[PDB]
Amino acid sequence: KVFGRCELAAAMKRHGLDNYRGYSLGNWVCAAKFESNFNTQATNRNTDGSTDYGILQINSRWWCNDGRTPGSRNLCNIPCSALLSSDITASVNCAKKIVSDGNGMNAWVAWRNRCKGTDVQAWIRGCRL
Ligand SMILES: [Cl-]
Ligand SMILES: [Cl-]
Ligand code: NA
Repeated sequence: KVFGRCELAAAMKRHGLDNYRGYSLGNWVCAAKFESNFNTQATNRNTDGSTDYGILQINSRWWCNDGRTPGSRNLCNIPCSALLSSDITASVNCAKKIVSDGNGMNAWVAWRNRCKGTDVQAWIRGCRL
C-alpha cells in the first residue's frame, strides 16, 4: 500500500509515535518518505547481504528474520515479511524498539541525512490530526 502523507501521519499518531522518545510526528513521516516513499512493500538489499523491509526500511541483519541473512538477529521477533503489510502495526512496534536502543533515529540513514535539523513539522502541515 502506498500511503498518502496525512494518511500515514494519522496512522502513526494512532500507533503512539508522536513524540515517542522525544521525536515529533514530522520526523517519522519524513523518514518514511525518504526510506520507502510511503510504500509498505519497499525492499532494498544491502551490500552485506541483509535486506531492508517496509515503510521504515527495517534491516534483517538485526531486527527481523528473513531466512537468508546468515548470522543475523531477530530482535523484533518477527518475520521480515510482516513488515510489508498494509497494516503498519508491526513496523511501528519494531521501530519503537530500534529508536530506544541508544542511537535514536540516527539508525535511519535517510533520517540523519535528509530530515535531521530540517523543518520536519512541514511534513504534517495541513493534516487533520
Ligand atoms: Cl512534527
Ligand atoms: Cl534520542
Ligand atoms: Na535477521
